[PDB]
Amino acid sequence: QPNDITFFQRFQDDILAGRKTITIRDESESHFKTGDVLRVGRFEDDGYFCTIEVTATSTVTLDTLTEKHAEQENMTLTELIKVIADIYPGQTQFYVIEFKCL
Ligand SMILES: [Ca+2]
Repeated sequence: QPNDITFFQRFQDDILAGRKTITIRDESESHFKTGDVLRVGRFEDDGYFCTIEVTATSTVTLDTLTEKHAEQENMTLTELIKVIADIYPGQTQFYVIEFKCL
């Protein structure tokens, strides 16, 4: 059973505990959609750790990321923008995937 999506393992505990319920991705992962059931692995070792159900998707830009996006990331907004500047340098167009761990 291959993984459909991966996360940095520093997110694993937040996802399993339900503290992190969205992910913000670039055009590479814009194909996920409400109702998808996805096997999730760690980015570093591809260890499966959960199956998620996508509950909502939306587009977002750097300048329209909100406090509520940050809360759903278990982050402050300033922290979230810094994460995005590191993982998606120079990018401004993103896609929000909201999910629940099954
Ligand atoms: Ca940084």
